[PDB]
Amino acid sequence: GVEIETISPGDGRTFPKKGQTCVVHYTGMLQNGKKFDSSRDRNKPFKFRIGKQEVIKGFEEGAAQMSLGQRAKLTCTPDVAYGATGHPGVIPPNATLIFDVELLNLE
Ligand SMILES: CO[C@H]1C[C@@H]2CC[C@@H](C)[C@@](O)(O2)C(=O)C(=O)N2CCCC[C@H]2C(=O)O[C@H]([C@H](C)C[C@@H]2CC[C@@H](O)[C@H](OC)C2)CC(=O)[C@H](C)/C=C(\C)[C@@H](O)[C@@H](OC)C(=O)[C@H](C)C[C@H](C)/C=C/C=C/C=C/1C
Repeated sequence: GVEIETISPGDGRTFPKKGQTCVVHYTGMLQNGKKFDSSRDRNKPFKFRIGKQEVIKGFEEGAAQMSLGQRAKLTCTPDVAYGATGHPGVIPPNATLIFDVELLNLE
């Protein structure tokens, strides 16, 4: 599943609600591998709708349990990421992914 290790605490009370749009900054990295993406490196926050299955389960489940302003390291096992299939040319099969995520705003 997804494990959370807080980097910076949030307000501890404002969590993503159904339908809301999460505004996040993230950096993705293969466990014991290379970084493959960074919204911070291109200075451009990433947005996605909660509960609309727009992003892998682990990323959404991680964000869903974070409060406004919180930043955390998410460790996602393959079953809540890209599984046995992986992501063509970027994420190999059975890859555990590490995501440094910061919940910047809720829209
Ligand atoms: C160049 O950058 C890519 C993102 C890259 C691709 C490669 C991966 C390593 C990665 O580097 O992101 C990455 O770090 C990553 O794994 N991410 C992105 C951050 C959130 C977590 C994860 C993810 O779920 O990606 C996503 C993963 C790859 C695919 C999804 C996984 C969950 C599953 O339920 C979905 O349906 C099967 C598909 C990519 C996204 O976050 C983008 C935003 C979303 C989608 C494509 C789908 O939700 C789609 O559904 C039709 C939509 O509703 C969108 C809005 C429609 C419009 C036209 C498409 C825009 C495409 C934008 C693509 C972007 C910015």
